[PDB]
Amino acid sequence: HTARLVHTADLDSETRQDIRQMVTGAFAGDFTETDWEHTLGGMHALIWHHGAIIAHAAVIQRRLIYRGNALRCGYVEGVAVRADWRGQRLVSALLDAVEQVMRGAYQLGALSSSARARRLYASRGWLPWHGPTSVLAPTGPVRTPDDDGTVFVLPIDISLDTSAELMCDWRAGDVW
Amino acid sequence: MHTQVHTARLVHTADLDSETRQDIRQMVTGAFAGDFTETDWEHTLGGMHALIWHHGAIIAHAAVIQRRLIYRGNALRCGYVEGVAVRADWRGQRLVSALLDAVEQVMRGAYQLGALSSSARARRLYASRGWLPWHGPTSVLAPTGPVRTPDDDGTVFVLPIDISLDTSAELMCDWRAGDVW
Ligand SMILES: CC(C)(COP(=O)(O)OP(=O)(O)OC[C@H]1O[C@@H](n2cnc3c(N)ncnc32)[C@H](O)[C@@H]1OP(=O)(O)O)[C@@H](O)C(=O)NCCC(=O)NCCS
Ligand SMILES: CC(C)(COP(=O)(O)OP(=O)(O)OC[C@H]1O[C@@H](n2cnc3c(N)ncnc32)[C@H](O)[C@@H]1OP(=O)(O)O)[C@@H](O)C(=O)NCCC(=O)NCCS
Ligand SMILES: NC[C@H]1O[C@H](O[C@H]2[C@H](O)[C@@H](O[C@H]3O[C@H](CO)[C@@H](O)[C@H](N)[C@H]3O)[C@H](N)C[C@@H]2N)[C@H](N)C[C@@H]1O
Ligand SMILES: NC[C@H]1O[C@H](O[C@H]2[C@H](O)[C@@H](O[C@H]3O[C@H](CO)[C@@H](O)[C@H](N)[C@H]3O)[C@H](N)C[C@@H]2N)[C@H](N)C[C@@H]1O
Ligand SMILES: Nc1ncnc2c1ncn2[C@@H]1O[C@H](COP(=O)(O)OP(=O)(O)O)[C@@H](OP(=O)(O)O)[C@H]1O
Repeated sequence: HTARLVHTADLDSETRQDIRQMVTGAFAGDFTETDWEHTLGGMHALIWHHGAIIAHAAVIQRRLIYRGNALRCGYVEGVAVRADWRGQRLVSALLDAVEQVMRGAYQLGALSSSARARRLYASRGWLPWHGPTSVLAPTGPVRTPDDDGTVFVLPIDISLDTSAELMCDWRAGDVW
Repeated sequence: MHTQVHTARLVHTADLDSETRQDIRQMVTGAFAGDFTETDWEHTLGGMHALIWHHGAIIAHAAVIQRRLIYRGNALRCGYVEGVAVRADWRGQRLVSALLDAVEQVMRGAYQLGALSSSARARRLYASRGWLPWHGPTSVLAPTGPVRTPDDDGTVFVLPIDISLDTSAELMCDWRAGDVW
C-alpha cells in the first residue's frame, strides 16, 4: 500500500466523515471532539482498500518554541489503522507520507505518542523529548507535566538539544 | 474540462519542486518593492500556495498557512494569508480575484476563519468580497505573555466560516519571528 496526501480543504464531505469515523473507532472511543479538531487544517495521508479508508495520519502546522525561536513544525495527529488491517505495517506507509511532508515544508516534525507506539517512532529516527514540556497559554508559559515523556521530534534542518525546554502553542483540549 | 487557464492551482509547500519554489520567492519578493524580508518568506511556508501560471512562470501567488488566533480565550483554527502578489506586468486584470477564489475555498474547506493583514491599497479589494475589517485592538501571545501590536491595528481582515465573531473585540495572534501579523 502507498498513502495519498490530501489537504483538509480537498476532502469531500463523505470522505471527511469516513476519516472521522475510522479514526474514532480505531481509538476505541478515546478520541474527542477536540482531538478531531486538532487533525484538521493540514495534509491527510490516507490509505484506501476498495473504496474504504483503512489508514490515516494528519500533519498540521504549528509553532514549537525551542531556545527562543518559534520553529515551523509539522505536528502529527490522528494516526490510526483500522483494526482488521493492523499488523501489516500500514502505519509505515502513512509515516513515509507524513515524513515526506516534513522534509519538504517544516523545520521539524513532532507528535505525542502512546507508550505503545514509541518503538515505532523511535525505529524511524524520531527522538523522545527528555526536557520539560510546556505550552504558551494565554496567561503565559505553563508546564505540561502530564505530557512529559510522550513527545517525539523529527529534526529536519536542525540539530536539537532534546533535554532543553520545548513549548508548544496554545489550543483547546490536549495541547500536545 | 476546459484548459484551466489562469485558474489558481493549490500546491502544498512540500510539493513545490525547487525551480517553482525559487520562481515564487523571486516573484513575490519583487512584487513587494523591497518590503519582503527573509522572515516574511518563511511566513509563506508550510501550507497551501495558490498559484497562477502563464507560459511556465508564476504570475500570481497567495499562500494560506495554518495558525491560531485567540478570540475570547478560544484558539480559533485560522487560515492566514501570506505573500499575496500579482507580477507587475499582469496587474489590473483581476488575477488577485482568481487567487482569492482559491484562498477562500481553502478557508471554507479547512478553517474556522481566514485572516490577513492588508496593505492600505488592498483593503477595498478584501472588503468587496465580504472579508470583515477587524476594528478591535490587536495583540500577540508572545513568550512573555500577551502584548499589544498597535502598529497592526486597522490592518487586519477576517473571513468567518460559519462562526460569529464580534469584530470589535480583542484579537490575539500566536507568536512567530518577524511581523507577527
Ligand atoms: C498504532 C497503529 C497505528 C499501528 O498500526 P499498524 O499498521 O498495525 O502497525 P504495525 O503493522 O507496524 O504493527 C505494530 C505493532 O502492533 C501490534 N499488532 C500486530 N498485529 C496486531 C493486530 N492484528 N491487532 C492489533 N495490534 C497488532 C504488534 O505489537 C506490532 O509489532 P510488530 O510489527 O513488531 O510485530 C495501530 O495499532 C492503531 O491504529 N492503533 C490505535 C490508534 C493509535 O493508538 N494510534 C497511534 C497514535 S500515536
Ligand atoms: C494587490 C495586488 C495583489 C492586486 O492584484 P491585481 O490582480 O492587480 O488586482 P486588480 O486587478 O483587482 O487591481 C487592483 C487595483 O490596482 C490598480 N491597478 C490597475 N492596474 C495596475 C497596474 N498595472 N499596476 C499597479 N496597480 C494597478 C487599480 O487601482 C485597481 O483597482 P480597480 O480594479 O478598482 O481599478 C497587486 O497590486 C500586487 O501584487 N501588489 C504588490 C504586493 C502587495 O501589496 N500585495 C497585497 C497583499 S495584502
Ligand atoms: N486521545 C487521542 C490522541 O492520542 C494520541 O495523542 C495523545 C497521547 O496519547 C497522550 O498520552 C496519554 O495517553 C497515553 C496512551 O494511552 C499514555 O501512554 C501517556 N503517558 C498519556 O499522557 C498525550 N497525553 C496527549 C496526546 N494528544 C495521538 N497522537 C493523537 C490522538 O488525538
Ligand atoms: N512586508 C511584507 C508583507 O506585507 C503584507 O503584510 C504586512 C502588512 O502590509 C503590514 O502593514 C503595514 O504596512 C502597510 C503598507 O503596506 C500599511 O498600510 C499598514 N498601516 C502597516 O501597519 C503589517 N504591519 C504586517 C504585515 N505582515 C502582506 N500581507 C504579507 C507580506 O509578507
Ligand atoms: N494581457 C497581458 N498583459 C501582460 N503580458 C501579456 C498579456 N497578454 C499577453 N502577454 C504576454 O506578452 C507576450 C506576447 O503574448 P503572446 O504569447 O500571446 O504572443 P503571440 O500570440 O504573438 O505569440 C507573452 O510573454 P512571454 O513572451 O514573456 O511569455 C505573453 O505572456
